[PDB]
Amino acid sequence: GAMAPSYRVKRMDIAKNDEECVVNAANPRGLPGDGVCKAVYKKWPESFKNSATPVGTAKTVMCGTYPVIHAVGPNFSNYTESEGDRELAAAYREVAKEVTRLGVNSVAIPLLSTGVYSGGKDRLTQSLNHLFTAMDSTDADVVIYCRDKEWEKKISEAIQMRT
Ligand SMILES: COCC(=O)Nc1ccc(O)cc1
Ligand SMILES: [Cl-]
Ligand SMILES: [Cl-]
Ligand SMILES: [Cl-]
Repeated sequence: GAMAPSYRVKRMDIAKNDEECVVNAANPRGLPGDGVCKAVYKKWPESFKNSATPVGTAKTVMCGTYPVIHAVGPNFSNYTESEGDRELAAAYREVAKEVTRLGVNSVAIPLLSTGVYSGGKDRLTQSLNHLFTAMDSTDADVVIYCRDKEWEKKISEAIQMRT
């Protein structure tokens, strides 16, 4: 575990992370995809061998010794708000199981279902609160990656508001 487990947020490409493992915002079919998934595919393409996994689950594939945790958030275009909310919470619980199993002291994590799986809605708070619900019982340092300047501010505020 980390001596004093923390949450941080950085606004940059998660492919450039400084953590012991990464969470991919994956699709269920293990395809290169778009956004974070495409960045992950470019950086760690070896980790897409048999990475397909259902919605609401996480599947870890090693790129060398570097773990890539493929977490499949729901596409809110396809799910009802109720069912999508349940699957989004479930994907994060599976990330927390994998982070724990791996014994890492840090993890880089994007906000699941906030980009092209958002169904055109702002899901920062929904996705971040499911992240916290799952990750709060873990002792890894968590570094959340985002690209938008206003999202960085809002994630940073949410982290600071609970310290
Ligand atoms: C069951 O754990 C498998 C594993 O490889 N874990 C791991 C631990 C630390 C690290 O920095 C990278 C990976
Ligand atoms: Cl960058
Ligand atoms: Cl997304
Ligand atoms: Cl963002």
